[PDB]
Amino acid sequence: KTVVVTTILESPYVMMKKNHEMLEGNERYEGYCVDLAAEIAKHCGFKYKLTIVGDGKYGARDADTKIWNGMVGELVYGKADIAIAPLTITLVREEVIDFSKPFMSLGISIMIKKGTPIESAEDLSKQTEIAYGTLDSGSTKEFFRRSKIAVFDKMWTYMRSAEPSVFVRTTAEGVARVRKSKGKYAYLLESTMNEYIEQRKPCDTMKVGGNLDSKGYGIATPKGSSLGNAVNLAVLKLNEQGLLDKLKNKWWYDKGEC
Ligand SMILES: Cc1onc(O)c1C[C@H](N)C(=O)O
Ligand SMILES: [Zn+2]
Repeated sequence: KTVVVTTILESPYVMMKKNHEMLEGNERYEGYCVDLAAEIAKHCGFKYKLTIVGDGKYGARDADTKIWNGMVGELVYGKADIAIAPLTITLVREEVIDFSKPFMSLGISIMIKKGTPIESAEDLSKQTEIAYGTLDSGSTKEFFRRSKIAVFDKMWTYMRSAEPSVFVRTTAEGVARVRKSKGKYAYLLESTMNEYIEQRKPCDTMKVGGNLDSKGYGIATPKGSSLGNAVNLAVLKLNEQGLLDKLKNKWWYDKGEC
């Protein structure tokens, strides 16, 4: 009956409202994905319940365990009916779950502390004083692990062996590390997140260089779900009406602190 939506606490997609302890259910959250979930549900005609993914991950398959974690896992093992989050459409994920056409276009980018002498991925690969890493259990880490292009392969070789670990559990952890490391740590994350953080106080970070790739976020459902068709049509309809652009402007720039 009520559609269980799995999502992740990642600003500005899903965040706890200031007054959340005094609110119930869906009303406890706010953000781009909260606004989008309400719209997808209206257009598809279903009631839903937002739930935060238990392990706080996007989703990756464990080598040997072979078990999918994160939001992807919630869909794969039937714990959730749909995932509405900044979840990247990738080949390994699409082999186990279905994705709508993209609701947001983005690419991996570099985040630096203002003043850091780095202008590109090539710059990072060619040096060692400035450490750099990515988020764990996601599409960004897999991009570097599977890349056959020289610069990225060199970056992966360094990242996989760096000590202490250059990988972080959450985006907020990556941003804090950039902010606290005096220019000695750069963070590789999706352009969407980079652009968002660039507009938040203390306004000390910035996106440098172009995107390393081009991809998109999709609304995900278990393979063969009855919801897939309507959800994809809803995403296409909402993008064409300008809603997705209005939502990005609202959560990224209208509320910008810089
Ligand atoms: C958001 C975000 O920003 N940088 C990232 O790697 C991610 C996670 C990425 N969207 C995923 O699906 O794994
Ligand atoms: Zn609508």
